[PDB]
Amino acid sequence: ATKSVLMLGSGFVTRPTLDVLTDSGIKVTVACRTLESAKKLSAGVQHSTPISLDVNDDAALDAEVAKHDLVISLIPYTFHATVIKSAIRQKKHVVTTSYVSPAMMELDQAAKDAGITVMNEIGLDPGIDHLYAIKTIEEVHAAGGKIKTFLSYCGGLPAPESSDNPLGYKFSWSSRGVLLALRNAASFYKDGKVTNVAGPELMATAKPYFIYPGFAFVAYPNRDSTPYKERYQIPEADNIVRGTLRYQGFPQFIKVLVDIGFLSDEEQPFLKEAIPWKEATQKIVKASSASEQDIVSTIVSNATFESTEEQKRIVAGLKWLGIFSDKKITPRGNALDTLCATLEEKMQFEEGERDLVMLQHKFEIENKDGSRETRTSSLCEYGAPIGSGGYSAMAKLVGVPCAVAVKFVLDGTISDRGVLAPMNSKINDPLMKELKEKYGIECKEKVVA
Amino acid sequence: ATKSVLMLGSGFVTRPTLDVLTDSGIKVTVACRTLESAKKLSAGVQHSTPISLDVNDDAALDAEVAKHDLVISLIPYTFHATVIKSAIRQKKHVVTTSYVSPAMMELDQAAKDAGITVMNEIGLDPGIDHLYAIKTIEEVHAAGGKIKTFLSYCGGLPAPESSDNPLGYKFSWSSRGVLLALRNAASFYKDGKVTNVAGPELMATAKPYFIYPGFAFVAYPNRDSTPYKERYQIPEADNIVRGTLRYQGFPQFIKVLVDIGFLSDEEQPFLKEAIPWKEATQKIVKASSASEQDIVSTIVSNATFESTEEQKRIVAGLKWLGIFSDKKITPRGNALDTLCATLEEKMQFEEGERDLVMLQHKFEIENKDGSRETRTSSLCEYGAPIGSGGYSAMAKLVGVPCAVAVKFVLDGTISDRGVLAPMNSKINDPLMKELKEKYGIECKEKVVA
Repeated sequence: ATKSVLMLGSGFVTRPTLDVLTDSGIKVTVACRTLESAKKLSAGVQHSTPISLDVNDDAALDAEVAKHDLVISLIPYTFHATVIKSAIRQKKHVVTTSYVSPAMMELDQAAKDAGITVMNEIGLDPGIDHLYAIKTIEEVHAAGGKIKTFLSYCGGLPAPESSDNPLGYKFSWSSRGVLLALRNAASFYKDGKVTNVAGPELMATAKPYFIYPGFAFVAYPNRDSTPYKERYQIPEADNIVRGTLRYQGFPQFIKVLVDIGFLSDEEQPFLKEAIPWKEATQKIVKASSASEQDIVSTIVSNATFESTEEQKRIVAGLKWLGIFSDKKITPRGNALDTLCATLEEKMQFEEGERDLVMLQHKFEIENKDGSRETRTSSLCEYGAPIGSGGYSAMAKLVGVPCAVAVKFVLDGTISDRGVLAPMNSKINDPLMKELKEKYGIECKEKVVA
Repeated sequence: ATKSVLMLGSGFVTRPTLDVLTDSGIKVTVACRTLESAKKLSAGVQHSTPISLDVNDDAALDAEVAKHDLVISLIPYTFHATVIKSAIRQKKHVVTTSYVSPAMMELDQAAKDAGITVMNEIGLDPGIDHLYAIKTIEEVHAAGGKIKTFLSYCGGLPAPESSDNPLGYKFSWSSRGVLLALRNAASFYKDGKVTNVAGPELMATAKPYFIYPGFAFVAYPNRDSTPYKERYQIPEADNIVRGTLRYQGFPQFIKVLVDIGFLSDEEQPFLKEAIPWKEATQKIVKASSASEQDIVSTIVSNATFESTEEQKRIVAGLKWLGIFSDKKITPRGNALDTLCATLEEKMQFEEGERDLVMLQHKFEIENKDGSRETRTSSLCEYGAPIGSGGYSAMAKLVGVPCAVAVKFVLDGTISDRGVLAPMNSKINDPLMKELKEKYGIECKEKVVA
């Protein structure tokens, strides 16, 4: 009479999802590579069963999956992910917050044959963003209007009062990919044409993006948004971009890091020994001395700055990280990874601080009668203060939608089998309704000249 | 030692002051221009007594003043001389949150002869700012250092999430003054000399002012900061500026109002009769057709825009205000006063919204050993949401410091007689200690060196 769920926990997002599931009368068994991790992550909630589990272990996982009705994976989905394949073998349902990839799509037919539902892209982004993007588009098309440009930007940042560090950004994991994904390429629709931008300019396109007077945001496009002309069914749109929001100064600092060779993951002989940052930076930057003046002069000769005041701030930001000091580096074989070890240590959310999620869609509309209007769909939320025991906005907006999904797959509200994403009113309406009415999670629409 | 206070109330900042004093066992008589408003403030507040009082009536005032130990004048700075003259005849203490004007200083001797303490400039700014400015200045001088430059900016604004209006600003009183600020002159110290900026070009001065990556602030100097070379006793400072903070876009919207004449003072006949905005604006902008198409193309022809993008945002803002609509106005004589009317109505804190106080001092220091460093002292606070029973940040930061000062003048912690201000450690240290330990109110210091 009671459905149980296997949750492949992953940091923050775990608590919220667990709380929603356990409160709906669902048995949840929180799995983490460490038992203590799962216990401290499942304390305070009824019907919770923590256990140790290695997901990288086929038999171990495959065996646990059969013990429950559905598998939730909050772990960033990789090409090497047994999770879904295992659910197919066990004829068990799945819910992930990951993007549907071609690799994942190949498993569609076998998932259907197995009669299981694999619901993905239902966190914050992808997730809540799809729901509201499609909602507006359907409303517009129904009124005979046209979506001329579709823009969508989302940022998981620290609240402004907690953004005081060089990147105006706080980390909770491997900045490994956070930084890596900063020099990637991007494709999107502009002026009705598939425009592309190579990494060597991505941060150069990261320009100020106005939303509210109080915030200082910048925006850059995602990997590729072109697929959305079809996925969101907007053939008439000349501009289509799904991107990311960061605070002012983020791009410029990252760009300087790139320009001086700090984002290179190219293994270095000297970066696998606890040497002084001072010496490591000298080598990475290729200066002639480990002197701060020599390092700075070298950095200035290989970087670009918009102003002297900013150059001073960026250089000050680097010094603050300690890369000009004698403090030993924590070895990681390459520049990128060695720097991340320090970034992660110097830029974590500290007790009492708050994160912030800012999501906003922008639609340039051409009405039936020929009128033009710009509509926005926004979601701005602060997380509970670190240490207060609440949820960070990020953990809430990813974990709740995901938990709702699980519930809808368990009670049949979502019955389409196979590999899904929230791309049609049949799946989306139930999701938006429950998120708005029961949890207050929603995007607010507004019109502009 | 049971005591009573006469509080000439004036609004929002009145509550925190009343709560604190009464929670401390002090009896407070709340006097307003109307017994009605007085009763609303004292409603349910223990030890509070509402009354109606005419401050402009020497006899009535002397009569009430005599019945208590100290009078708090929270009404406009204009009645302060009047209030202090009464306090001198009755030999009662006084406390205000206003700047010591010439008129108040002239009563310095008389106040001392009557044996009374007249404590002023003890709210947020003037107030908390003085305390932390002087605190750092004194610590530097004591260590042998020098204050090469002193910068201080303060802003009482809407929280970023609640800033989505044409000015990124919320009014709680007359809008006139906030709109004119950008047309006043300013005087300050820059590179060792008195520098004056005439009102005509104070506008071009409201440039972006970096504090934290998350915020988009602009700043402009106060009417005159030069006296602070003396008041803060920093003869060695080449740069001295005390100013105001607003959000991005505030200057640009004000400039368009200037360029089109909506800030005009000239008493026109058309604007004293309740006519539709459509006509009022075309009259003020001197446009042909009183329809958007023509009123808009006119404004665009007499105003400048930093970009077509900002142009669309500003025009939409003017439209959102309704100055292009059919609904009648609130005729107050001329454009400025008439426009203010609508701003009052359209831009105020509404349920769920919260304000923000951002205060930051910046010090460029030259230590005893010659090394140079930069130090900031910061206070960043959000008010309680409009709806809950909490105080806004402005109210708390103004009212609490005021109450602490009142208590101190009553129990003798502050015994200096005459017209005072928080200008030395004798007064400030106690104020600072109490505000920090009991209320958590303090500016956090940091070294951007």
